[PDB]
Amino acid sequence: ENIEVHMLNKGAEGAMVFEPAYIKANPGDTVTFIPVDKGHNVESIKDMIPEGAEKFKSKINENYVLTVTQPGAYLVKCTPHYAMGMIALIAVGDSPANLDQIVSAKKPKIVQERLEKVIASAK
Ligand SMILES: [Zn+2]
Repeated sequence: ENIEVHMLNKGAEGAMVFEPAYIKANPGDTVTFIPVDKGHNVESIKDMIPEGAEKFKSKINENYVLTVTQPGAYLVKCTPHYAMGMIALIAVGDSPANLDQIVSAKKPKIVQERLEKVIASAK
């Protein structure tokens, strides 16, 4: 099953956002990132995707279809806007085993606030 995510200059959480910023998925699902506004892409954050998952980085302004297979948590960023908090969390399966690690990892303050928000909303 496919989940669509919009890449935006501005949205509900402020500037430089993925909508949704939390994607709940199962193995074999696709997540389709749509460049509604220009200037955006999607890239896996290093040491913030599951064991066995392949890193990725899409082309700026490209419609990108990510297939997620490995269970666990994936923190993805918009490469230019990571420092402005432009991130999404993908959770594949229940109780993603690497979520607490990702939460504890070094990352921009604004990214952290946004990440904690979607985790709390998902509970
Ligand atoms: Zn961006």
